[PDB]
Amino acid sequence: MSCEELEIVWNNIKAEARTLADCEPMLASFYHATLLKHENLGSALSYMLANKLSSPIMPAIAIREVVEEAYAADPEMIASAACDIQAVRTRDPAVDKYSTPLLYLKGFHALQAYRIGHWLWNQGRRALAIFLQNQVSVTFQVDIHPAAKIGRGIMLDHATGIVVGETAVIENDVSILQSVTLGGTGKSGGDRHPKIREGVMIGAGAKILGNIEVGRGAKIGAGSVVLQPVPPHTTAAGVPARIVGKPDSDKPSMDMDQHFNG
Amino acid sequence: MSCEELEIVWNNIKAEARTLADCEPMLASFYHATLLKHENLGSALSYMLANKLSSPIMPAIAIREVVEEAYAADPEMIASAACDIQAVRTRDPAVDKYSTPLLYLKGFHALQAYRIGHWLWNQGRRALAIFLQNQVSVTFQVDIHPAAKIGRGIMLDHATGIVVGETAVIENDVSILQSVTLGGTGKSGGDRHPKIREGVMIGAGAKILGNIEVGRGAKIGAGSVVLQPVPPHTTAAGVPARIVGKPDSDKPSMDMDQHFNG
Amino acid sequence: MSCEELEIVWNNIKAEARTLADCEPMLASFYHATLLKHENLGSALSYMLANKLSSPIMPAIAIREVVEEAYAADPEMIASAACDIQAVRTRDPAVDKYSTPLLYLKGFHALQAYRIGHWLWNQGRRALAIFLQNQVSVTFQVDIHPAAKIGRGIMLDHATGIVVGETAVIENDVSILQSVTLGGTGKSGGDRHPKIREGVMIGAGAKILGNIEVGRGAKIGAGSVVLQPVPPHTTAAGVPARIVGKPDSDKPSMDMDQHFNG
Amino acid sequence: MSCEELEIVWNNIKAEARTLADCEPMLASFYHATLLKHENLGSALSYMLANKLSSPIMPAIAIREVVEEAYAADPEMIASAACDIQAVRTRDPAVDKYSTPLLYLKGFHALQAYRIGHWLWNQGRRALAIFLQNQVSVTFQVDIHPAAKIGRGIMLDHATGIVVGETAVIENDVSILQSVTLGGTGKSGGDRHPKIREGVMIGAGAKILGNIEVGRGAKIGAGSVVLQPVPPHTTAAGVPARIVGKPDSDKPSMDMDQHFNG
Amino acid sequence: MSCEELEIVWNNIKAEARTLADCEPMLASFYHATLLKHENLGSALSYMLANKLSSPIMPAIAIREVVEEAYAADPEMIASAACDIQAVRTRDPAVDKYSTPLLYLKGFHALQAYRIGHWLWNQGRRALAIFLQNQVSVTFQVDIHPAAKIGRGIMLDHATGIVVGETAVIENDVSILQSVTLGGTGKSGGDRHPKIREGVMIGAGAKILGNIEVGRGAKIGAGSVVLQPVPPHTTAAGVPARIVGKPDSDKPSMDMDQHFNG
Amino acid sequence: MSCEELEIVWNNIKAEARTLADCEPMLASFYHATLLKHENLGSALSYMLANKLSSPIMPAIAIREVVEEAYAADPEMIASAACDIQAVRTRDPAVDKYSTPLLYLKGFHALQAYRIGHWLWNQGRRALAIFLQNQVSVTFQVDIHPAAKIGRGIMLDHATGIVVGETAVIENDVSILQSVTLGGTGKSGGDRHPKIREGVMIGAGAKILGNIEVGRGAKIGAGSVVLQPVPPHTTAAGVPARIVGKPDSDKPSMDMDQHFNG
Repeated sequence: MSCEELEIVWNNIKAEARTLADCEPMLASFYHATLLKHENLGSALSYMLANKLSSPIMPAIAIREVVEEAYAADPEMIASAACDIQAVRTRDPAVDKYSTPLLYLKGFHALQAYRIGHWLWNQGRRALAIFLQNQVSVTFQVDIHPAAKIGRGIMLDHATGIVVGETAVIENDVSILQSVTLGGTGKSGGDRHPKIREGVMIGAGAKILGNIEVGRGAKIGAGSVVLQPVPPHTTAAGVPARIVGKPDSDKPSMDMDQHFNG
Repeated sequence: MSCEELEIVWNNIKAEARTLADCEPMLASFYHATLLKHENLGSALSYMLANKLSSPIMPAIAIREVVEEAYAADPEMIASAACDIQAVRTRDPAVDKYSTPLLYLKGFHALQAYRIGHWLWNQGRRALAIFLQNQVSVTFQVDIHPAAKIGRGIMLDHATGIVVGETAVIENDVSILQSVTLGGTGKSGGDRHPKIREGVMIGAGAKILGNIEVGRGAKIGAGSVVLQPVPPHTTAAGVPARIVGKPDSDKPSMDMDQHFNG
Repeated sequence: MSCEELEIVWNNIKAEARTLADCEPMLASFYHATLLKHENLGSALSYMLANKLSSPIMPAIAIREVVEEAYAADPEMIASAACDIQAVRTRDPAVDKYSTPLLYLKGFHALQAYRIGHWLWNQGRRALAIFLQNQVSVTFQVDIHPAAKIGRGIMLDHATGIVVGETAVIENDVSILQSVTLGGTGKSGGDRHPKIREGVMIGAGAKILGNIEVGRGAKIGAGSVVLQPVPPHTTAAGVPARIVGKPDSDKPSMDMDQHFNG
Repeated sequence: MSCEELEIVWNNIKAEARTLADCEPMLASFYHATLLKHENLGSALSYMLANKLSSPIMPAIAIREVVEEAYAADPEMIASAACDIQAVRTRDPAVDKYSTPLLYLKGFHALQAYRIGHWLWNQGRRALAIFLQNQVSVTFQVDIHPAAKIGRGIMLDHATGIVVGETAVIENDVSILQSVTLGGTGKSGGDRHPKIREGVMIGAGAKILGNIEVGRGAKIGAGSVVLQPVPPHTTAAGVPARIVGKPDSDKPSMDMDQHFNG
Repeated sequence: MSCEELEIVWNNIKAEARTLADCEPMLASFYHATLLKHENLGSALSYMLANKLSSPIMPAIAIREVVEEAYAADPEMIASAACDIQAVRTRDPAVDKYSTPLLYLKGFHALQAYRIGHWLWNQGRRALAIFLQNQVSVTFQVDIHPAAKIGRGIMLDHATGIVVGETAVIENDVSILQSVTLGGTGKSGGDRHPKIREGVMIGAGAKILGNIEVGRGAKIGAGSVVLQPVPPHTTAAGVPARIVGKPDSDKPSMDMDQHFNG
Repeated sequence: MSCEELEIVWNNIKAEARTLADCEPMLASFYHATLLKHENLGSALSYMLANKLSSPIMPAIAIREVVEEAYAADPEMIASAACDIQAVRTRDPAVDKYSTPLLYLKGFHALQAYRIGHWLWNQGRRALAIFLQNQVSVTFQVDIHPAAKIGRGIMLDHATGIVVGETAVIENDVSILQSVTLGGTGKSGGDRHPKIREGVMIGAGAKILGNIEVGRGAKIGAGSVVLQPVPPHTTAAGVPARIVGKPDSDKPSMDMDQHFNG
C-alpha cells in the first residue's frame, strides 16, 4: 500500500459516494458527511470510528481526537485500513464497493477500532484501551484484546462472536469468519493464544486454542476445534481438528474455498 | 393465513396486552403504545421495527414510513409476520403468548426487518437495504442479506450469531437456532449459499455452506458443518456432517427434537 | 463470601479506581461516578446495571430503584456478584483487577442482570423479567431466561452468544465461554435444559442440549455437542460428544485447561 | 382556505424543497424526510411536530399517532396551519418561502402544537394536553394553555416568551411578537384573560391582562401594559397603556407597522 | 410546613397520581415512575430534578445522588418545595392539583434546582453550582444565580425569561411572573440586586434593578422598571416606576390582582 | 486583540481549567475535554459549538468541521470571541474567569454561533444559516438573524429573549441584556432594523424598532421602547422612549450603570 495506491482507494470511495447520494435521498447527507466531505481515508476513518464507538461516557467528538492523534503518530494504520478494505472487496462477493466496509461492515469497524486500542495499549494508555475493547465487543460483537498483534489485508466477514485474545498474532492476508475464537488456555499469564500466519483462511465457528501455530497458507475448516499446530499449506478440520488435506491454493484466505475434503 | 385468521391473531395479541398492562405498571405505557393503540398487526409491526432499528443515521419516524410504504405495496408481508408469530408460539415452549415475539424476540424482529430490506432490494433500493442489513446485524446480531429469499412460518429462536447470505433460500416452516450459518463459499457471485426446503430444523451452531440443498423434512443437528446436499427426510450431523438417521416427524421444524441418532 | 470479605473486595476496587482516575483523565469522572463515589459494592452494582439496562422504555433512574429493591430484599445477590468478580480475576489471565469485571465485561454485567430478572421472576413480575431478558440479549448478546437457576462464582468469559434456557441449572463455581448454549429440546414445556453441576468448565461454542446432567467437576470441550449425560469428573468432547478422559483437577472451572485428550 | 388552495400551498412547499435539497448537501436528507416524501401538508406537519416535541417521556413515533388522530378527526386544523403559514410568509419580511415556517420557526411550531393540545383538551384528554403545553414551553419557549381559543392566520414571530392563558381568545388574522403576554389576573377560575379580536397586531413585550377586549383592527404598541379594553381600530401604548391614536390600516396585523403615534 | 403537613401534601399528590394513570394510559408509567412508586416528596423531587436537568455531561443517575446528598444535609429544602407547591396551587387558577407543579411547571422545577445549586454554593462547590445555574437557564429559561437567597412559598408562574442575580434576596410568599428581572447595576462586586420582601407580587416583565428594597406587601405592576426603593404595602408601576396606589390586600402575592390604578 | 493577547487569554483559560478539574471531580473529564486537551481558543470554541449545536439532523462531529472551515477561512472570528470573553469578564461582576463565558454562558455561545451563521450566510449557504439561526433560538433562546452585522467585544448578559433582526448592525463594544429586541417594522424587506453604534449599553427588556440609529456611547434604559433615533452620548428611556439625560461615561457598555435620570 503505497501513497499513490492509498489515494486511488480513496478516489474510488469518493466516486462511489456520488453514485450513492443519487441512489438513496434519505442517506444523501449521510454519504456527504462520512465520505464526500473528506479529502483522505484517514479523515473518513476517524469520522466513522468516532460516531460508531460514541457513548455517554465518551462522545464522538472526544473519540475522534484520540483517533486522529493515533493516526498522526502512526499513519501506517490508515494504510492497513486501506488493505483491509481491498481484502473485503476482492474476497467477499457480497461486497462490490470500497465504500461498503467503511460505511457498514461491523467487522471492518471492529478491526480499525482494535488498531486504535492497540496503539493506545503500546503508549501505556491501557485503561482506555481496555474500555474500548469492551465497548467494541458490545457494539460490534467482536472481542479483540488490544495487546493482540494483527496485520493488514484482514477480512472479518460478518464478524459476530469473533474473539481474539491477548497473546494472539494474526499476520497479513488472513480471512476470518463469524464466531471464530483465537482463544487462550489456563489461568496464568504468558503466551497462550494462537499464531495465525499469512494466507490462512478460518471458517465460521472455528476455535483455535492455546499458543499454537497455524502455518502460512493453511485452511481451518468451519466448526473445527484446533488444539495442535497446523502445518503450513495444510487443511485442518473436525472436533478436535486433524489434518485432512491441503488447499488448492497457496493463500486460501484469497479464494475462500470452504470445502474440507482438502 | 387468511384475512380472518390474521384478525384473530391480532385480537389475541390485544387481549394479552390488556392483561399485561394491568400487571406491570412500569410497562403499562409500553404495552399501550406498542399494542393497545393499534388496530391491526401491520401498525404494531411498523411501530416495533421503527423503534428498534432507530439510529442517529435514521430515526424511528423515518424508518416507519418506509416500513408502512412496504406493507401497503405488499400486505402479504404482514401475513408472513403473523405466521412467523404462530411459528414461535407453537414451537418454542418458552413462549406462551402471541404478543411475546412481537414485543421482545430479536430473531422475530430481525426476520421482519429482513422482509423490509428484501422488498427494498427488489424495488431497486439496494443502498438502503444494505444499510438496514448491517444495522440489523449490529442491533439484533442477525446478519441476513436482503437478496436472500425467505418464506413464512420461520422461527429464529435466540438468534444471536445467525448469518444468512445473499443467495440463500429458506422455504416455509423452517426453524433455526442461534449461531446458524447459511453461508457462502468462494469469491465469485452467483448461487453459492444453501437452499433450505420446507420443514427443515437447524440446531444451534450449525454451518451449512455453499449452493447445496437441504431437502424437505430434513434435520440438521446442532454443531453440524454441512458441505454436501442433505436428502429430504434425513438427519445430518457431524463435522463434517453425514447422514446419521432419519427424523421421527415429517416436518422436524414443528417438533424441535434436537436429538441426533436420527 | 462473608461480610468482611465483601468489604475487602470493595476496598480493592476503590483503591484500583483511584489509580485509574489519576492515569486516564478522559475517564476520571467516569471512574469517579461508577466506583469512587460509592461506599459499597451493592451501590456500585445498581449504578452500573441502571446505566447499562437503561432505554427509552425504562430510564436508568427507574431501573436503579428496581435493582435497589431487589438487593434490599435479597442482599445475597451482592455477595454472589463479589464471588463472580473473584472468579473472573482468578480464572481469567486477561484480568488483573477486581474493578475490571464491574466496569467493562459484558458477561459479568449480563450475569448480574439475570439475577435481577430472576428475583423479579420469583416475585411474580414475569413480564418485566422477560423484557429484561431480551434487552440483555440485544445489549450484551447474552440470552439467559430468568427462570434459570444460576449459582455464584460464575465466569462468563467474552460471553457473546451465550444462551441459557428456562429450566437450566448452573451451580456454583462454573466457567463458561462465548457461544455456549445450555439449550432445550422439544416444543412442550417442562424440564428440558441442562443441569450443570459445581466445578464444570465449558469451552467455547459447546452446545449442551436437553434435560441432561453434567456432573460435578466435569469438563466440556470447546465445540462439543452434548446430547447425553456426562458423569462427574469426566471430560466430554466431539459432535456428538463422548467421554474422552478425566480432567487434571477436581474443579476444572478454576484452572481453565482447554485441552481435551485427557 | 379551500381544499384547492391548500394543495397549492403544499405544491409550493415541495417545489421549494427540491431547490433547497440541491443547494445544501448537509440538509438534503432533512428536506427529503420533512417535505419531499410527504404528499400533503398534514403528513409534513405531524412529522415536524412529532420530531420537535419528542422527549424520553414521549417519543416522536407516539406523538405522531396522536397528531394524525387529531388531524383525521378535525382536518380543518391542517387548513388552519396553511393559513398560519401564509400569514408568516406575507407578513414577515424575513420569510420569503412557504417552507420556512414549517421547517424552522418555533412560533409556528408552537401554534400547531397548541392546536393538538386544544383538540385533546376538548375531547377530555386534559392530562396529555397539559403535558404537551409545558413540554412546548420548555422546548419552544411558548406557553399556551390548551383551553385557549385561537383562530387561524396567526403569526407568532420570534415567539420567545409568549404566554397565552387558559381563557384567552385570539381571533383570525392576528400577529403577535416575542414576549407578548395575554395574561390573567386574580386567583379564581373563569374568564380572566384577553379577548383579541380579528386584525389585531401586538408588538414585542406587550402585556394584556384580564378579561378585556382588544377590538378589531386595534394595534397594541410594543412594551404596552394594557389593563383596560381597547376599542376597535385604535392604537394603545404606554405603561399603563392609553389610546394614543388610530392605525393607518383596517387590519394592522397585515402590515406590521410598529410605530405608535397611532 | 410541619412534618404532618408535609405528609399530607405528599398524600394528596399520590391520590391525584392514581386518577391520572387512569386518565392517560400513555403517561401511566410516567405517573408510576415519578409519583406512585415514591413514599415521600423528597424522593419524588430528586427523581424529577435528576431527569429534567440530565445531560451528556451529567447523567440523571449522577445528578440524583448530588440532589439526595443535598436533601440529607438540609431536609428543609424539601419542606420549602412543599410550600412552593401549595403556593402554585392556591395562587394560580390554571393549577388545581399538587402534582402539576412537580410534574410539569418549569418555574417550580427551576426554583427547586436553584435550591440545590444554592446548597452546593454554600458548601464551596461553586463550579458545579455555576454549571447547574446555566443548565437551568438553557433548559427552563430561568436564570438564578446560586448565591441568591430565596425563601419558600414562591410561585414562578410561566417563568420564561426570569433572571435573579447574585446578591438578590426574595423572602417567603412572593409571586413572580414571566420575564421578571431582579437585576444588577455596575461592573463591580458587592451588593447590587433587589431585596424583595415577604408578600410582594411582581407582574410580568417587571425589571427591578440595583440594591433596592421592595417592602413587604408591595405590588410591582407588570412591565415596570423599578430603580428606587418601593415602600411596604405600596404599588409601583411605570417606566421608570413611581408609587401609584396601595394594594387592596396585605400580601398581594396571595391574590394576584394585576391592576395598578392601585 | 493581537496574536499574543489571544494566546494569553487562552493561557488564562487553561490555568483556570487545571484548578477547576482539581476541585470538582464530577466535572474533571468535562473540563479536560473542553479546555485542557486543546492548544488554542479556536479549537476549544469549535468543540463547544459542535457540542451545543449538535442535533439529530447534524451531529457534533459534522458541525465541528463546518466551524473549523469557517475559522480557517476567517481567523478573525476567533479573535472576536476572545474580545467577547474579555467583555464579559470585565463588565459582568458575576464573572471572574475567562473560562466561564466559554463553558457556560448561553449568550456568549449564541454570539459565536451567530458568527458561524453569518459566515455561512455570506458564502451563500443561507439555508444552513437560517437552520442554525432557529436552532440557536430553540436551544439558547437567542434569535439573531445571520444577515445581522455584529462586531466584537459584545456581551449578551443572561440573554434569554434576545432578538436581532436581518438588517441590524451592532458595532464593537456593545452590552445587551435579556429580552432586548433589535426589531423590525413593516412587511416589506429592505433596511428596517436598528443600527447600534459603538459603546452602547442596552438594559433589560428594551425594544428598539425600525431602521433608526442609536448613536455611539448612548444608553438605552431597561424597558424602553425606542421608536426614534437616539443621539450619540445620550440616554433614552420610557415607553415610548425620550432623551432623559447623558451617561456618565464615554462608553456606557463598559460600566453597566442601569440608572436613568441621567
